[PDB]
Amino acid sequence: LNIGKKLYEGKTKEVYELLDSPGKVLLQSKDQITAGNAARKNHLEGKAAISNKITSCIFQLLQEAGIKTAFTRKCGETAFIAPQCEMIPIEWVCRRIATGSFLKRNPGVKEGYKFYPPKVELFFKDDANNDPQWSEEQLIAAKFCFAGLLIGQTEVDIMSHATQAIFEILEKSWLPQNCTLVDMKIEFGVDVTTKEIVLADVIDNDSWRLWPSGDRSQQKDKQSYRDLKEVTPEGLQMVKKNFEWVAERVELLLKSESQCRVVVLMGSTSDLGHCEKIKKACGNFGIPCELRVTSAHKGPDETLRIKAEYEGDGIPTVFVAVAGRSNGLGPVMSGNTAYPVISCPPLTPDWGVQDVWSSLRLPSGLGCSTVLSPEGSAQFAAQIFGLSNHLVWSKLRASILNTWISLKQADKKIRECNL
Amino acid sequence: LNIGKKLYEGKTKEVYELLDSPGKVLLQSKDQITAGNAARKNHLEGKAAISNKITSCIFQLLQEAGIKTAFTRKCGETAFIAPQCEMIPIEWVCRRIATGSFLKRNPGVKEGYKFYPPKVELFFKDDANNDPQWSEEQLIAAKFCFAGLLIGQTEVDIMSHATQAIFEILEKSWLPQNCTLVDMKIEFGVDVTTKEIVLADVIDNDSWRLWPSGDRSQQKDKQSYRDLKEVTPEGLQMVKKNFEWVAERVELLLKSESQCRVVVLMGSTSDLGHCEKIKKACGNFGIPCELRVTSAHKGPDETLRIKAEYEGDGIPTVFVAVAGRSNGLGPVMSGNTAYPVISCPPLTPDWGVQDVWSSLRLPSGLGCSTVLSPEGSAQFAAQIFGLSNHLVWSKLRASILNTWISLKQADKKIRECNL
Ligand SMILES: Nc1c(C(=O)N[C@@H](CC(=O)O)C(=O)O)ncn1[C@@H]1O[C@H](COP(=O)(O)O)[C@@H](O)[C@H]1O
Ligand SMILES: Nc1c(C(=O)N[C@@H](CC(=O)O)C(=O)O)ncn1[C@@H]1O[C@H](COP(=O)(O)O)[C@@H](O)[C@H]1O
Ligand SMILES: Nc1c(C(=O)O)ncn1[C@@H]1O[C@H](COP(=O)(O)O)[C@@H](O)[C@H]1O
Ligand SMILES: Nc1c(C(=O)O)ncn1[C@@H]1O[C@H](COP(=O)(O)O)[C@@H](O)[C@H]1O
Repeated sequence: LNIGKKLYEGKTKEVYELLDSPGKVLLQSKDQITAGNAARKNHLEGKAAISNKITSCIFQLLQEAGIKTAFTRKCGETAFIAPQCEMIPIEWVCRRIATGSFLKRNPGVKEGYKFYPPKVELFFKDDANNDPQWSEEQLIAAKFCFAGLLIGQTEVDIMSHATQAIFEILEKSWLPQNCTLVDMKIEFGVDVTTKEIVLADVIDNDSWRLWPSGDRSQQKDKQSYRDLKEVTPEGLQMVKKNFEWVAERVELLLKSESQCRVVVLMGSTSDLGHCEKIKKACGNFGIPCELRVTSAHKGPDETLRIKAEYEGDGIPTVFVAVAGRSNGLGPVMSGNTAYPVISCPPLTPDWGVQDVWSSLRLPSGLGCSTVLSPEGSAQFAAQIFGLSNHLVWSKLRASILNTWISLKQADKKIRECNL
Repeated sequence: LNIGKKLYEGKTKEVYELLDSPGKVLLQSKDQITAGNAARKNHLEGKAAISNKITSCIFQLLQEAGIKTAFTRKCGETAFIAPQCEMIPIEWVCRRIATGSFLKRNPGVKEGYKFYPPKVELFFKDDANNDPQWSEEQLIAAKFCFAGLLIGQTEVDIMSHATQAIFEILEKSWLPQNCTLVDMKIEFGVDVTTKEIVLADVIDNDSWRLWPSGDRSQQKDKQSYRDLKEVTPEGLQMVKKNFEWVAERVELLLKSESQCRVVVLMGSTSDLGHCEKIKKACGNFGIPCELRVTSAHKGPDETLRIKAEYEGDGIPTVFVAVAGRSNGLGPVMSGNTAYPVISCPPLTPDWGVQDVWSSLRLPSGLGCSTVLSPEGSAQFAAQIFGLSNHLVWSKLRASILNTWISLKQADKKIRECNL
């Protein structure tokens, strides 16, 4: 592990070059806590390890969801390796609940006002003037350029949208711990190699407000330190316990709270290719997916026996019925299970206009849905599992963001042919 | 004209009761100009008449577009009659071009930054503290109640949307005079009788920034007075000329700059009812609409002769072809005029699925469009005329607003069944 020159030095972390690794850096956390732009600063033993653990869990969580993030791997108790970025000097805040500086800048608004959707604000990084709020108009007018990327309307719109998606994913991920994510701050950078804007710096207990059971008086974040009238060593021990409480629970955000399974039932092996597309698409959402062959018309006894094997082992299941021509498979399955059934018929333009009505017009007492896209049927099945599984939900949420970013990037490209 | 007690008294106008007229008031303008919350104040002869003329033209313009507005009629040189309202103490600003206080509150943004869509801001009315900017969150938290209407999320969303629509309509209306509407301020009230939020107070030369040829140095609005280092009587005469310049041109916003006509051609008198719906709908947009009877199949010589009568008199024309069954009327018309042709076939569920393809799949060199809704065909024809006629455009723009407000009101009603 061949460390090079000190590239940047902050109040709680240092970034070093790696002579062994082109375009990667090491972020070393420090045993230091700070607040405000006066002399609130303190040595706190174990803080480097707590900070590094939290940002390492959180970045792994966001990266595995599909959020583009400056994170390679954890690297000992107190550092992590990241792709080298040029930092954008903006603090991006997202709020679910109005507290803190939102109340100061908006007198009359009360503690607890809820933002639907979550509110995004920008602060320019400058300690000298205590990080003043900026409009999007101010950020665009600054004509910032980092690793050769000019930060214009498109880039500002992307960091704004991503800030909201990242908040939403962290908010959903803390929920199973009975913790309310109130707000957070993040920073983005331009990856010097890819030129992509990515989540960067760190996310740790300085980055957010976390209320157990949504109770402010139980705050576990750095606000406990900000709020001390006087820093005593008894005060610093409470703040340390709060950091430890977060650190003891953060790894559980990477844990699945619910098992998920899709079972694709096909009436014929000639539909196998259509079924492989559903299975592959389920893999993108981290949902195990099984293929089976059964015909409602030639083997209805066996259809019900197979159904029962999946009903009976306790694993929450979505069935996808793939039957061409007169689809009896979705209907018979739909009528005989309390679990959801999705018909995804392998329609073609020859007879598809005729065949689809066998999936759509069903007798009463049948919940059976229809999704024509095979990738769509997996996505629908993911949306069902996302109601009870934060990891699936997070991949769906990040996927909304990434698709939207792709449109922005494609419109930016085509906009050039208009000059 | 039986005047009653003085109800409110401001710096430039007074509101009186009308003993003869329940729920109506008289707004009397004054020969007074003011700026800021120090001693910039001056008698200016003819200002009452200039102010009253401008707000009377502008309110007539907005009201005839379909913007809900506290305006009954002009009432002498220096007053106008209005429905009685309880004023909402918010200054609603809309901007196309960043200047003025937008530059002070956003250092770094340059004179001339364009807002797409136009930017809406709120300022709380309070002279003591110089009208501080409010967030929507602050306005909602104030829980203001006027004529019994609680001002919540829905009401704030309506005033915000209406502010933008009113700006857009004034902006479009000034364009034919080569004047750039840069920004404006308006106020809304709750009509004490209807309980509807309506545009109120006044719109005059104090209300906006108007740049001839988009040149700031040619400003014709009250900014000319705000900007004087020292008020001299030579300075006040320039400001008076600027007010007179606006007053001499404002009546021209009520003038049509282009003639518009729809001609509905029907193959049979059995389709007349369908044609009456198009004609009535054209009336809603102030577009004259003629009905004619001609068959492409039984009288194609006559179809072309009628076409030529409308092509030949100089009046810009949209043709609507109404032919049931195999529509030959739209095609033959489309092929023989440079003017737009819209097929609006009187489809019914009996044979409509079969009949529509005769309007849709045309030989090359035919521009002919299809609009199934008869009210839709008039609206499409209005959208075409709105490219060259600000009065039509303004009715279409106000109609977007009003329809959106109707949805907000219907969602507010149905939301009650969920409690
Ligand atoms: N990370 C930071 C910072 C921050 O960088 N603070 C330093 C001060 C400084 O470095 O200048 C400190 O006092 O901790 N301030 C707020 N937040 C977070 O951002 C969201 C907004 O908080 P608000 O704007 O309401 O203070 C909440 O989640 C804070 O934890
Ligand atoms: N009507 C007013 C007022 C206004 O009420 N002003 C008074 C002062 C006062 O009464 O407190 C005056 O100085 O004229 N200030 C701005 N505007 C208009 O609102 C938009 C925003 O202007 P900005 O906020 O940039 O000054 C532009 O069109 C101004 O003409
Ligand atoms: N096509 C089927 C099947 C089946 O295929 O099992 N069972 C009932 N149906 C038909 O659906 C309509 C609605 O019937 P219900 O909603 O009362 O079951 C009827 O015409 C029935 O014969
Ligand atoms: N249906 C009509 C008429 C007409 O009705 O006058 N004129 C040409 N067509 C047909 O449209 C197709 C496209 O032809 P063009 O686009 O080259 O006119 C052809 O098959 C033609 O016979």
